[PDB]
Amino acid sequence: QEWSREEEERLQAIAAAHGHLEWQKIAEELGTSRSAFQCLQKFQQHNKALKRKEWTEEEDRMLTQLVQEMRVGSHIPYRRIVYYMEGRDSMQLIYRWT
DNA sequence: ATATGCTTACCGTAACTTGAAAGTATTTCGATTTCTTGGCTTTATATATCTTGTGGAAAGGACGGTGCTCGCTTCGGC
Repeated sequence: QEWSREEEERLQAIAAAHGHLEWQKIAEELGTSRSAFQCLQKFQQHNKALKRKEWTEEEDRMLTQLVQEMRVGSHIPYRRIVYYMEGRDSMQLIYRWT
């Protein structure tokens, strides 16, 4: 069975109280009868730390270097930017050249 | 001399969009299975008759260390 949007709060609370070291004990103390890998995916999907914030200037240098080094025609491989630049997903990163 | 007036660069998530990797049903090629006939094995006295294959004969060609001292021959003597 899927979640009911009521266990992620206690999950992140226990993860912050323990230090995000061992997710197995966290899942066992949470009492969901599910594997740690099955709940960690939804935890990271509901987490906000995976995203980014207002754009700086020093990262523009790296983006321009990566473009001038591995861009082809009118297509830009933003997946390479996701691989190199941490924090940027594939959805909202394309705006960096839109 | 400055705040709200409207105007627009842009960093908040979202879905219907183009096409390559990955799971799914389907008929076709080929390999497998199952039928068919028919001889294998016993017997029966019959017995035909003509050839086959043999066999003990005839008869052949085929290959089956070192003195040591009698005596044998050949010249060879005067």
